[PDB]
Amino acid sequence: GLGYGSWEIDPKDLTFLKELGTGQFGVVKYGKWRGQYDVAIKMIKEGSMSEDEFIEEAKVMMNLSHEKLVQLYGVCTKQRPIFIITEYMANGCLLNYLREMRHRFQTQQLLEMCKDVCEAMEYLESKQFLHRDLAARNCLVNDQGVVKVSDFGLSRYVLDDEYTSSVGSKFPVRWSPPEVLMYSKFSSKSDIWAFGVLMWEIYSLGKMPYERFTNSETAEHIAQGLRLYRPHLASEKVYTIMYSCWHEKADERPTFKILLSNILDVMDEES
Ligand SMILES: Cc1c(NC(=O)c2ccc(C(C)(C)C)cc2)cccc1-c1ccnc2nc(-c3ccc(C(=O)N4CCOCC4)cc3)[nH]c12
Repeated sequence: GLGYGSWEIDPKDLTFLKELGTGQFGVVKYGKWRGQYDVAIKMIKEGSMSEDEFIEEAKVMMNLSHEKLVQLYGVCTKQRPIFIITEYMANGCLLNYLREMRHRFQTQQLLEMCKDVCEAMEYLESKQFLHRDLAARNCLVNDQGVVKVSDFGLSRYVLDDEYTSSVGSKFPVRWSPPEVLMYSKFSSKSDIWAFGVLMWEIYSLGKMPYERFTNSETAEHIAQGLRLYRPHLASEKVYTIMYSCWHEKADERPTFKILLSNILDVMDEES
C-alpha cells in the first residue's frame, strides 16, 4: 500500500500469538499475517543492530528464495522497535531438536538433515552469499521435520563487540577455520568449515564441539592441525565428508555443490 516499499510489511497486519524466545536481537514471537499466514516476528532490541545497513540488505535477502532457507518475508521499518518478519518453524532450533532423545533418530534421518542444510548452502554459494554463522543453533526445524538454514548474513549487522571480536565470548570459535581465527580471512571456505562442524553436531546429537575444551584451547588445537573425531553414529563415509570440510588449506576444502554430491552418494550407499 501507500507509504510501503516491496520490503515493507504493515505491522497492523500482524496478530501476535506466542513468545518463541530471545535471540541476538531480542524477543521473537509467533503470529499471523492478515489473520491466516504463520510468521515469526523478530522485535529488534534498540542498539542491537546496524538497522539502516540491514534495511538496505533486506531488499537483497528477500530475493534469497530456497525451500531449505528460512525465508525473510519483509520488515516493519516505520517504527521503534523495527520488526523482521520471517517464516515460522514449528519445531524450533535444530540444536535443541537433536538433543531430545525421544526422537530415537535413525542415521538416515541425520543424513537427511545434513542434505537439507547442504542444499540451502549450495543455493547461498550460487549467489556468492555467506551465512557467516552456520551452526545447529542457526538452523530451524519445521512441522514436517525439514531442517532449514536461518539468519544467514545477519551477523554483519550485530553491534555486540562480544560477538564480532574473534576472541569475544559470543564469537563462533568452535565453528571457525584456522584462517578466520588467525587472520580474519572469511570466505566461502569458512562456511564450508562451519558446515563440517554442523554435520558433526548432527551426528553427535547436539554435543558441543570440543566439549572438554575452552574456546582458547579449541583455537590452539585447530591451529596445531588437530580436529574433531568421528561421532559414534557417523559411518566412515559420513565421517570422510565432514572431515573433508576441515582441510588446513582453505582452497583444498570442497564446495557445497561437491558436498551435496557426496551426501547424495552416501544416501544411495546407505539406503
Ligand atoms: C530464529 C529465532 C531466534 N533467533 C534469532 O532471531 C537470531 C537472530 C540473530 C542471529 C545471529 C545474527 C547471531 C546469526 C541468530 C538468531 C530466536 C527465537 C526464535 C526464533 C525462531 C524463528 C522462526 N521460527 C521459530 N520457531 C521457534 C520455536 C521456538 C520454540 C519452540 C518450542 O517451544 N518447542 C517446544 C517443544 O519442543 C521444541 C519446540 C517452537 C518453535 N523459534 C523460532
